Amino acid sequence: ARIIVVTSGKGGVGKTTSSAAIATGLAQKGKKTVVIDFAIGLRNLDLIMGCERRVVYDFVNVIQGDATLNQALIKDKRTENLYILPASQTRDKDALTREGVAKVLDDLKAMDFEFIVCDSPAGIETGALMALYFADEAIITTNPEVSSVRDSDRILGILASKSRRAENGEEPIKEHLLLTRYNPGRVSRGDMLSMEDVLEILRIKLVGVIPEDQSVLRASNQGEPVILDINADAGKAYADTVERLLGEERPFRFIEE
Amino acid sequence: ARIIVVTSGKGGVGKTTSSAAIATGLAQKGKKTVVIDFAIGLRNLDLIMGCERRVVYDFVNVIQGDATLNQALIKDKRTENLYILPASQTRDKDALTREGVAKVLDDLKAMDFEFIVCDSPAGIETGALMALYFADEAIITTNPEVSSVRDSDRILGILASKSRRAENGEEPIKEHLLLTRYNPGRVSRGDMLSMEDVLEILRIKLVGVIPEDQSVLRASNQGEPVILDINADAGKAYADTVERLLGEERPFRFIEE
Ligand SMILES: Nc1ncnc2c1ncn2[C@@H]1O[C@H](COP(=O)(O)OP(=O)(O)OP(=O)(O)O)[C@@H](O)[C@H]1O
Ligand SMILES: Nc1ncnc2c1ncn2[C@@H]1O[C@H](COP(=O)(O)OP(=O)(O)OP(=O)(O)O)[C@@H](O)[C@H]1O
Ligand SMILES: [Mg+2]
Ligand SMILES: [Mg+2]
Repeated sequence: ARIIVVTSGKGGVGKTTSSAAIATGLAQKGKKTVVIDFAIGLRNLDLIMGCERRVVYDFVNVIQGDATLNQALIKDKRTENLYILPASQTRDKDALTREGVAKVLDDLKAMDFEFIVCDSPAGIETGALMALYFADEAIITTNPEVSSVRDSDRILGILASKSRRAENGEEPIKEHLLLTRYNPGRVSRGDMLSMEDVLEILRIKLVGVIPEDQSVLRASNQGEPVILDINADAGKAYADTVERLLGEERPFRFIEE
Repeated sequence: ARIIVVTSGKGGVGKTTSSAAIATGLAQKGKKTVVIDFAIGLRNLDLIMGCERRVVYDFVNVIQGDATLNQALIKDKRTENLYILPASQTRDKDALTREGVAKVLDDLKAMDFEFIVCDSPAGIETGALMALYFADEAIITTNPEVSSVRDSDRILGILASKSRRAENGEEPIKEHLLLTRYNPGRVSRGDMLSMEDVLEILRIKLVGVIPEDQSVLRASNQGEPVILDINADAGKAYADTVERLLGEERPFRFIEE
């Protein structure tokens, strides 16, 4: 029911990190969840969730009738009710079609997935447009830096004009701001925008703030989404985010020096 | 004569940082240089070079006959023989055409530019393909992490199959590896791939290693390409890179802790 795109425009801000962590948190809360790699050509989700060697069929194979969801969905290694739909290594802009994508989303809804997390590619070309097109909600992943922040602002424009909902005048895509790689030291020395600074500029509700954290690269190398590291500030920050996404309120930690 | 694309596939590895720095180093060595923003419509090069307020016309305006190069080219603020061709804020995948782009490149060659540095968008969709299509050389911008490194490998495949040169069997695009955000501490603790590790995997000649450096965000905020900061390891690393690009050999510093 809740299709959430993880987007940014700006490259390398942490979309996939966030997609893996958030999808895992949701599933840990009992919500049946699939996280989908929309980053066709340059797949990465399966590496981050550490299910690489179980990749048999992909998003494109399914669209193209070469495999069913049942064949393509990978059951997560660590967390119940979590599934992964990996991206094709093929490059082919049209490979993902609106019609195909739409059908996949209908089919997953039909498997009673509560949450469908869509890991977007960078940019605002067709790759990222596809990823957000059918979104109900959007997580704008933003580093507290001018460029990330500008690109995020632009992404908002696109959310409000080139999504299905914005083209058919339905309720607009719900917008969540997720600040990532927040370095409070750097912020007090005036090189990064404060949480507040960014909020003034973007003007959407903050869903999370993920501290800059050495545990994230470690999580990646292990193929273990950081949230599974219970001692990691970044992990806790993601658990908090998942709480906010589910209606609970939580104070924002790891934002002070 | 030397058209060099700065590419990566992987988002946020530092293509624009590198483009600005390298383009500036070349011009500083007396080589007439233009650096072009291919990242339409998430433009960023003009921010990094700090010429934002002088943006009048862009890459698309020129293609579309709405302006000439002379009207669109921005003369750099600090460095002689350096010019900037900013990207359009418009979003339109076709906005840049092969025919248009090709013509622009011919015209710049005609203004006797020795170096044409092309700042690529992330990904391997049409944005990045356009950026590398007419390349003579390619700077593969890579963070010493598994994903960056994988995507860089993939970029190489694309360089050797979907560039003009690879489609007409001309001399292949010359491949330069540029390791960025190299954190020697992290590397010795086994979280980042050593310079050597990456070299085994990518297998192209190293042109530079840019240390992780707080000066880079400072450079960006200032709009002063980091190479102009003479006290910055990152800047020195870029000056070294420019030396290597021009045939000189230099040992790789800031790689040890
Ligand atoms: N909280 C954090 N602390 C430290 N490093 C982080 C954090 N979040 C992300 N990173 C780093 O940022 C880089 C990009 O992460 P990730 O691949 O998730 O970003 P992305 O936006 O999905 O990238 P792309 O644009 O290629 O899709 C990685 O090097 C990751 O380690
Ligand atoms: N040597 C470095 N030290 C510290 N930070 C760096 C370094 N190089 C790049 N960065 C940081 O990495 C992030 C991305 O930089 P940049 O925008 O130049 O990369 P990019 O590949 O052009 O991104 P995109 O994929 O959006 O085009 C920025 O936060 C920048 O400050
Ligand atoms: Mg990603
Ligand atoms: Mg860039």
